[PDB]
Amino acid sequence: NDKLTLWTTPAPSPNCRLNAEKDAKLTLVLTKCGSQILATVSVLAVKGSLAPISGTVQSAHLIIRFDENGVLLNNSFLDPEYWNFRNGDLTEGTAYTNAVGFMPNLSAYPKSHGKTAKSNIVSQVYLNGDKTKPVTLTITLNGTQETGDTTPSAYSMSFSWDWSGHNYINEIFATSSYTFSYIAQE
Amino acid sequence: NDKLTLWTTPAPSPNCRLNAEKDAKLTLVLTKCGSQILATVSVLAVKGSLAPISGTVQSAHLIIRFDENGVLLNNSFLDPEYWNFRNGDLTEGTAYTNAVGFMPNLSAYPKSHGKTAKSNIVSQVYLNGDKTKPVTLTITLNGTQETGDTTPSAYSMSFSWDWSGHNYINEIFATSSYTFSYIAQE
Amino acid sequence: NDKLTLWTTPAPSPNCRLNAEKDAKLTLVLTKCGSQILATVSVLAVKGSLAPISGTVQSAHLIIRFDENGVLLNNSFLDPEYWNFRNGDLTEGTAYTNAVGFMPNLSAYPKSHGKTAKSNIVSQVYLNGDKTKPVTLTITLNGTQETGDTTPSAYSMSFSWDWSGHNYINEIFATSSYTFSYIAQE
Repeated sequence: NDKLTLWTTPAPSPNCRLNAEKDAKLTLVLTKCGSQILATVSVLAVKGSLAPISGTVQSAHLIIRFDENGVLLNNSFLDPEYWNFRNGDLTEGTAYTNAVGFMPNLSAYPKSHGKTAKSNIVSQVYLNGDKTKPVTLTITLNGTQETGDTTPSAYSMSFSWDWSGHNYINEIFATSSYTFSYIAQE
Repeated sequence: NDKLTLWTTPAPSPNCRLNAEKDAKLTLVLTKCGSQILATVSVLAVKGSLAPISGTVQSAHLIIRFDENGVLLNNSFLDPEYWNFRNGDLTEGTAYTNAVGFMPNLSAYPKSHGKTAKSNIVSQVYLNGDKTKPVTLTITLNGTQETGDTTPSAYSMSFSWDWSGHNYINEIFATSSYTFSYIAQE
Repeated sequence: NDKLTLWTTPAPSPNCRLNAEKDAKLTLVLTKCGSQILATVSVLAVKGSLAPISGTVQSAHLIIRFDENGVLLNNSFLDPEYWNFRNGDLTEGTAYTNAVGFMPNLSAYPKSHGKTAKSNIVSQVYLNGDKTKPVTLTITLNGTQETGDTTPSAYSMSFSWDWSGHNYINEIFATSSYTFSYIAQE
């Protein structure tokens, strides 16, 4: 919907940093179905060590941090330009000021409790949609674990892709789409 | 819902062609949750080479094609009789004329881009719901790839089940239920 | 939502019996999206043979039974105290009398047909959210299979976790969160 969908738009421009600024295209759509958020995620590297995959990396990580109002923190690895409520296949003209209804519930997934089993959704996605090339995806809710002397978030969602033990050298890091849901804050 | 649910009904009669006309029962329910469609799919072969599985087949495929209005194309492998909006545990008496809101988004999954990682959802389902008998399911959105000199679709959803490397000879091809979501066209 | 969400609350107290009374915390949220119910489930053992896992058990099972009105049967392995419609991060003050809209559809998943492939959703969850410790989860809808001379249910949902072949002795039985959907009765 419009106010019920917070997304990166369906076909985003490079909008996130896996290793270098805007080195990847993250497609993330959060659809509010009341108490739970229905999400679909996919990622594609466009430059750097993941395009194509080199021998120095066997995982990629992205941490999205939000303030108490569900707004992206200033030093976000996800570019804020096209992260907004939906309007057709694009986004609202003006930046949202509140998206708490899309945030991961703090009672279900307490802050810093990323080690807690429940705060993690773990599954396999596939490189280039190829069934013979599995990649483990671990989604952690409100795990954050602030990077020492930095600015703390109220909420966070982290994506961790791991292909340890596989030789995908020279393949472009691109994953199949994956669906998951989580309990909303309100 | 009624207009928010497009389905095969919950307990369909043979309604699709995996190899021969009406040789399988496809249960597919598309529930519209605004920007995303929540879906559940299951299939069961009722006759032919998949009931029971013989030695000449190690995969099964079904391609559903729709026109610009989200209506099934005339030569559909899915029988149109019970493919309609919901009414209780059955379908509306009259054939729908528009279901674009249930179609896979053309910006997220551009036509012919079935090779694109993002247009694919890949996971494992289980034969007869048995954890020891995995079957890989690859769902491709708007991949279509028109069969040469034929009639082109505006949208498509294809299901590909593969059990290469497994000996399921003499087992009936029937899968466990699987949930997935995708970005809607509107 | 409120009346569209039937849950255990997001951070429940010990509320279910895997082996002994209240030996586990089951977090189960059922969100109604019309024709389908979107669900997220997670479990954590707090005492007994699963906290930590001993050598006499390689699986855990929980069967939730409901009457014709979608109300928990009296001898429920799930404690009824905090199983109700949502109100913030808690539950309605008074016990619900009808939740048929959250029950698994009897046409899609006929009673006693738990052996039927379609009535089963099978996937892998991970112990302590650790990708190296898979646990198979089999969810069976309306399988029930009444325990001989007892009281029969109109609907049921059973969860079966199995780690046969793995040595998780001394690990606490706690799983990552998992999302699934099923066709609602109405």
